[PDB]
Amino acid sequence: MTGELEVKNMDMKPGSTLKITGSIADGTDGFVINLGQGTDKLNLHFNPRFSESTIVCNSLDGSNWGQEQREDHLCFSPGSEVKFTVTFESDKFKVKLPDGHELTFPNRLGHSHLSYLSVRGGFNMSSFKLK
Amino acid sequence: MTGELEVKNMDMKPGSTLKITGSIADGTDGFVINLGQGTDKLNLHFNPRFSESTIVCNSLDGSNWGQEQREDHLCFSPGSEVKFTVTFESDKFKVKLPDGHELTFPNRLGHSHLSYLSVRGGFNMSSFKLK
Ligand SMILES: OC[C@H]1O[C@@H](O[C@H]2[C@H](O)[C@@H](O)[C@H](O)O[C@@H]2CO)[C@H](O)[C@@H](O)[C@H]1O
Repeated sequence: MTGELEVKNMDMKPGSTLKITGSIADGTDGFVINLGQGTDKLNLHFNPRFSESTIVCNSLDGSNWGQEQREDHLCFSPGSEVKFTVTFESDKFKVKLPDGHELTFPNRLGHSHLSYLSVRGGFNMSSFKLK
Repeated sequence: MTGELEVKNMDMKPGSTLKITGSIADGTDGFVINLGQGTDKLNLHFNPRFSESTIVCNSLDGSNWGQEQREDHLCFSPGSEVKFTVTFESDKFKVKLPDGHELTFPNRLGHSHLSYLSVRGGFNMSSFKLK
Protein backbone atom coordinates (compact mmCIF):
# COMPACT_ATOMS: atom_id res chain seq x y z
CA MET A 1 0.00 0.00 0.00
CA THR A 2 3.12 2.13 0.47
CA GLY A 3 3.72 4.16 -2.66
CA GLU A 4 0.11 3.46 -3.70
CA LEU A 5 -0.76 7.14 -3.79
CA GLU A 6 -4.26 8.46 -3.18
CA VAL A 7 -5.07 12.15 -3.71
CA LYS A 8 -8.21 13.44 -2.00
CA ASN A 9 -10.24 16.65 -2.14
CA MET A 10 -9.26 17.55 -5.68
CA ASP A 11 -11.62 19.74 -7.69
CA MET A 12 -11.43 18.43 -11.26
CA LYS A 13 -14.07 20.12 -13.43
CA PRO A 14 -15.04 19.31 -17.03
CA GLY A 15 -12.39 20.61 -19.40
CA SER A 16 -9.51 20.11 -16.95
CA THR A 17 -6.48 17.91 -17.61
CA LEU A 18 -4.33 15.86 -15.23
CA LYS A 19 -0.72 15.00 -16.09
CA ILE A 20 0.77 12.03 -14.22
CA THR A 21 4.43 11.00 -14.25
CA GLY A 22 6.00 8.01 -12.57
CA SER A 23 8.14 4.94 -13.08
CA ILE A 24 6.73 1.47 -13.69
CA ALA A 25 8.45 -1.12 -11.53
CA ASP A 26 10.68 -3.88 -12.83
CA GLY A 27 8.73 -7.13 -12.75
CA THR A 28 5.21 -5.76 -12.31
CA ASP A 29 2.45 -7.32 -14.39
CA GLY A 30 0.22 -4.23 -14.27
CA PHE A 31 -0.99 -1.22 -12.34
CA VAL A 32 -4.10 0.89 -11.81
CA ILE A 33 -4.99 4.57 -12.02
CA ASN A 34 -8.33 5.20 -10.29
CA LEU A 35 -10.05 8.56 -10.67
CA GLY A 36 -13.51 9.54 -9.48
CA GLN A 37 -15.45 10.81 -6.50
CA GLY A 38 -14.08 8.30 -4.01
CA THR A 39 -13.11 4.72 -3.26
CA ASP A 40 -16.76 3.78 -3.85
CA LYS A 41 -17.41 5.73 -7.07
CA LEU A 42 -14.72 5.41 -9.78
CA ASN A 43 -15.57 7.30 -12.96
CA LEU A 44 -12.37 6.01 -14.58
CA HIS A 45 -10.59 2.77 -13.68
CA PHE A 46 -7.45 2.72 -15.84
CA ASN A 47 -5.65 -0.63 -15.63
CA PRO A 48 -2.79 -1.50 -18.00
CA ARG A 49 -2.01 -5.22 -17.65
CA PHE A 50 1.38 -6.14 -19.14
CA SER A 51 0.74 -9.87 -18.74
CA GLU A 52 -2.45 -9.51 -20.82
CA SER A 53 -0.98 -7.02 -23.35
CA THR A 54 -4.05 -4.81 -22.99
CA ILE A 55 -5.44 -1.79 -21.15
CA VAL A 56 -8.70 -2.36 -19.29
CA CYS A 57 -10.81 0.72 -18.59
CA ASN A 58 -13.96 0.48 -16.50
CA SER A 59 -16.19 2.35 -14.05
CA LEU A 60 -17.16 1.52 -10.48
CA ASP A 61 -20.46 2.52 -8.85
CA GLY A 62 -20.40 1.34 -5.25
CA SER A 63 -19.64 -2.38 -5.44
CA ASN A 64 -20.96 -2.78 -9.00
CA TRP A 65 -18.41 -2.72 -11.81
CA GLY A 66 -19.47 -1.41 -15.20
CA GLN A 67 -18.71 -3.02 -18.54
CA GLU A 68 -14.99 -3.33 -19.22
CA GLN A 69 -13.36 -1.67 -22.21
CA ARG A 70 -10.13 -3.27 -23.41
CA GLU A 71 -7.67 -1.32 -25.54
CA ASP A 72 -5.07 -3.63 -27.14
CA HIS A 73 -2.81 -0.59 -27.58
CA LEU A 74 -0.24 -1.23 -24.82
CA CYS A 75 2.99 0.27 -26.21
CA PHE A 76 5.05 0.90 -23.05
CA SER A 77 7.23 -1.30 -20.90
CA PRO A 78 7.69 -2.40 -17.28
CA GLY A 79 10.74 -0.62 -15.90
CA SER A 80 10.13 2.71 -17.70
CA GLU A 81 9.30 6.29 -16.76
CA VAL A 82 6.18 7.48 -18.55
CA LYS A 83 3.55 10.22 -18.67
CA PHE A 84 -0.24 9.99 -18.73
CA THR A 85 -2.61 12.87 -19.49
CA VAL A 86 -6.25 12.44 -18.48
CA THR A 87 -8.79 14.97 -19.78
CA PHE A 88 -12.12 15.08 -17.97
CA GLU A 89 -15.08 15.94 -20.17
CA SER A 90 -18.71 15.59 -19.13
CA ASP A 91 -19.26 12.81 -21.68
CA LYS A 92 -15.86 11.12 -21.98
CA PHE A 93 -12.42 10.63 -20.51
CA LYS A 94 -9.42 11.34 -22.74
CA VAL A 95 -6.22 9.49 -21.77
CA LYS A 96 -3.10 10.37 -23.73
CA LEU A 97 -0.68 7.45 -23.61
CA PRO A 98 3.11 7.90 -23.39
CA ASP A 99 3.41 7.24 -27.15
CA GLY A 100 0.91 9.91 -28.20
CA HIS A 101 -1.94 7.44 -28.73
CA GLU A 102 -5.19 8.47 -27.05
CA LEU A 103 -7.77 6.28 -25.34
CA THR A 104 -11.29 7.56 -24.83
CA PHE A 105 -13.64 6.18 -22.16
CA PRO A 106 -17.26 7.23 -21.54
CA ASN A 107 -18.07 9.00 -18.29
CA ARG A 108 -20.99 6.92 -17.05
CA LEU A 109 -21.36 8.55 -13.62
CA GLY A 110 -22.51 12.10 -14.36
CA HIS A 111 -20.78 15.46 -14.63
CA SER A 112 -19.69 15.86 -11.00
CA HIS A 113 -16.28 17.24 -10.07
CA LEU A 114 -13.55 14.65 -9.57
CA SER A 115 -12.06 14.65 -6.07
CA TYR A 116 -10.29 11.29 -5.76
CA LEU A 117 -7.18 9.92 -7.44
CA SER A 118 -5.51 6.68 -6.40
CA VAL A 119 -2.68 4.55 -7.79
CA ARG A 120 -2.46 0.79 -7.33
CA GLY A 121 0.07 -1.83 -8.33
CA GLY A 122 3.56 -1.21 -9.65
CA PHE A 123 3.46 2.50 -10.51
CA ASN A 124 5.37 5.07 -8.44
CA MET A 125 3.93 8.50 -9.16
CA SER A 126 6.74 11.06 -9.08
CA SER A 127 4.74 14.14 -10.12
CA PHE A 128 1.21 15.22 -10.86
CA LYS A 129 -0.11 18.56 -12.06
CA LEU A 130 -3.71 19.67 -12.44
CA LYS A 131 -5.08 22.27 -14.85
CA MET B 1 -12.74 20.87 2.49
CA THR B 2 -13.07 21.05 -1.30
CA GLY B 3 -9.70 22.05 -2.74
CA GLU B 4 -7.93 21.15 0.53
CA LEU B 5 -5.78 18.56 -1.20
CA GLU B 6 -4.55 15.45 0.61
CA VAL B 7 -1.72 13.23 -0.64
CA LYS B 8 -1.55 9.88 1.16
CA ASN B 9 0.89 6.95 1.01
CA MET B 10 3.84 8.86 -0.37
CA ASP B 11 7.29 7.38 0.08
CA MET B 12 9.38 10.44 0.94
CA LYS B 13 12.65 9.14 2.38
CA PRO B 14 15.60 10.93 4.01
CA GLY B 15 17.41 12.63 1.17
CA SER B 16 14.21 13.15 -0.83
CA THR B 17 12.97 16.52 -2.05
CA LEU B 18 9.38 17.68 -2.52
CA LYS B 19 8.63 20.57 -4.88
CA ILE B 20 5.15 22.09 -4.54
CA THR B 21 3.59 24.67 -6.88
CA GLY B 22 0.32 26.46 -6.32
CA SER B 23 -1.53 29.76 -6.23
CA ILE B 24 -2.24 31.76 -3.09
CA ALA B 25 -5.87 32.86 -2.99
CA ASP B 26 -6.56 36.59 -2.97
CA GLY B 27 -6.98 38.35 0.35
CA THR B 28 -6.19 35.29 2.47
CA ASP B 29 -4.69 35.59 5.94
CA GLY B 30 -2.53 32.51 5.48
CA PHE B 31 -2.28 28.95 4.26
CA VAL B 32 -0.83 25.66 5.48
CA ILE B 33 1.34 22.90 4.01
CA ASN B 34 1.49 19.85 6.31
CA LEU B 35 4.02 17.02 6.02
CA GLY B 36 4.31 13.95 8.25
CA GLN B 37 2.99 10.46 9.02
CA GLY B 38 -0.72 11.23 9.08
CA THR B 39 -3.38 13.71 10.10
CA ASP B 40 -2.31 13.65 13.77
CA LYS B 41 1.45 13.10 13.25
CA LEU B 42 2.83 16.16 11.44
CA ASN B 43 6.62 16.36 11.22
CA LEU B 44 6.43 19.73 9.44
CA HIS B 45 3.58 22.23 9.80
CA PHE B 46 4.42 25.06 7.40
CA ASN B 47 2.09 28.03 7.86
CA PRO B 48 2.74 31.37 6.17
CA ARG B 49 0.56 33.99 7.87
CA PHE B 50 0.14 37.26 5.98
CA SER B 51 -1.92 38.87 8.75
CA GLU B 52 1.16 38.37 10.97
CA SER B 53 3.89 38.91 8.31
CA THR B 54 5.69 35.75 9.43
CA ILE B 55 5.98 32.05 8.60
CA VAL B 56 5.11 29.68 11.45
CA CYS B 57 6.67 26.22 11.47
CA ASN B 58 5.62 23.64 14.05
CA SER B 59 5.09 19.94 14.72
CA LEU B 60 2.05 17.96 15.87
CA ASP B 61 2.30 14.68 17.79
CA GLY B 62 -1.21 13.37 18.37
CA SER B 63 -3.05 16.31 19.94
CA ASN B 64 0.15 17.94 21.26
CA TRP B 65 1.58 20.87 19.33
CA GLY B 66 5.27 21.59 19.75
CA GLN B 67 6.82 25.02 20.15
CA GLU B 68 6.27 27.28 17.16
CA GLN B 69 9.23 28.61 15.17
CA ARG B 70 8.50 31.89 13.40
CA GLU B 71 10.62 33.10 10.48
CA ASP B 72 10.29 36.75 9.54
CA HIS B 73 10.95 36.03 5.86
CA LEU B 74 7.50 36.21 4.26
CA CYS B 75 8.29 37.86 0.93
CA PHE B 76 5.39 36.73 -1.27
CA SER B 77 1.88 38.13 -1.53
CA PRO B 78 -1.66 36.80 -2.04
CA GLY B 79 -2.80 36.12 -5.58
CA SER B 80 0.72 35.13 -6.60
CA GLU B 81 1.81 31.71 -7.79
CA VAL B 82 4.58 30.51 -5.47
CA LYS B 83 6.75 27.38 -5.44
CA PHE B 84 8.27 25.60 -2.45
CA THR B 85 10.92 22.88 -2.33
CA VAL B 86 11.03 20.83 0.88
CA THR B 87 14.10 18.64 1.39
CA PHE B 88 13.69 15.90 4.02
CA GLU B 89 16.67 14.95 6.18
CA SER B 90 16.59 12.79 9.29
CA ASP B 91 18.01 15.76 11.21
CA LYS B 92 15.98 18.68 9.84
CA PHE B 93 13.71 20.00 7.10
CA LYS B 94 14.89 22.53 4.52
CA VAL B 95 12.27 24.73 2.82
CA LYS B 96 13.51 26.75 -0.15
CA LEU B 97 11.27 29.82 -0.48
CA PRO B 98 10.27 31.32 -3.86
CA ASP B 99 13.14 33.82 -3.60
CA GLY B 100 15.65 31.11 -2.61
CA HIS B 101 15.84 31.74 1.15
CA GLU B 102 16.27 28.41 2.93
CA LEU B 103 14.46 27.70 6.20
CA THR B 104 15.45 24.93 8.60
CA PHE B 105 13.03 23.21 10.95
CA PRO B 106 13.97 20.24 13.18
CA ASN B 107 12.34 16.85 12.65
CA ARG B 108 10.99 16.12 16.13
CA LEU B 109 8.90 13.07 15.21
CA GLY B 110 11.53 10.53 14.17
CA HIS B 111 13.41 9.71 10.99
CA SER B 112 10.55 7.52 9.69
CA HIS B 113 9.74 8.28 6.06
CA LEU B 114 7.13 10.90 5.18
CA SER B 115 3.89 9.54 3.72
CA TYR B 116 1.30 12.29 4.25
CA LEU B 117 0.81 15.74 2.71
CA SER B 118 -2.15 18.07 3.22
CA VAL B 119 -2.84 21.68 2.25
CA ARG B 120 -5.21 24.04 4.07
CA GLY B 121 -6.23 27.68 3.87
CA GLY B 122 -5.95 29.96 0.87
CA PHE B 123 -3.63 27.74 -1.16
CA ASN B 124 -4.72 25.70 -4.20
CA MET B 125 -1.97 23.21 -4.97
CA SER B 126 -1.61 22.68 -8.71
CA SER B 127 1.40 20.33 -8.82
CA PHE B 128 3.95 18.47 -6.73
CA LYS B 129 7.02 16.43 -7.64
CA LEU B 130 8.93 13.93 -5.51
CA LYS B 131 12.58 13.36 -6.39
O1 LIG C 1 -13.25 -4.55 -14.16
C1 LIG C 1 -11.88 -4.77 -14.00
C2 LIG C 1 -11.64 -4.75 -12.53
O2 LIG C 1 -12.06 -6.02 -11.87
C3 LIG C 1 -11.02 -7.03 -11.73
O3 LIG C 1 -10.88 -7.85 -12.85
C4 LIG C 1 -11.89 -8.99 -12.93
C5 LIG C 1 -11.68 -9.69 -14.19
O4 LIG C 1 -11.50 -8.71 -15.28
C6 LIG C 1 -12.82 -10.60 -14.47
O5 LIG C 1 -12.62 -11.26 -15.73
C7 LIG C 1 -12.92 -11.69 -13.38
O6 LIG C 1 -14.04 -12.34 -13.54
O7 LIG C 1 -12.91 -11.02 -12.00
C8 LIG C 1 -11.88 -9.98 -11.82
C9 LIG C 1 -12.22 -9.36 -10.47
O8 LIG C 1 -13.62 -9.27 -10.38
C10 LIG C 1 -9.65 -6.50 -11.29
O9 LIG C 1 -9.20 -7.15 -10.07
C11 LIG C 1 -9.42 -5.04 -11.26
O10 LIG C 1 -8.03 -4.79 -11.59
C12 LIG C 1 -10.26 -4.23 -12.18
O11 LIG C 1 -9.50 -3.95 -13.39
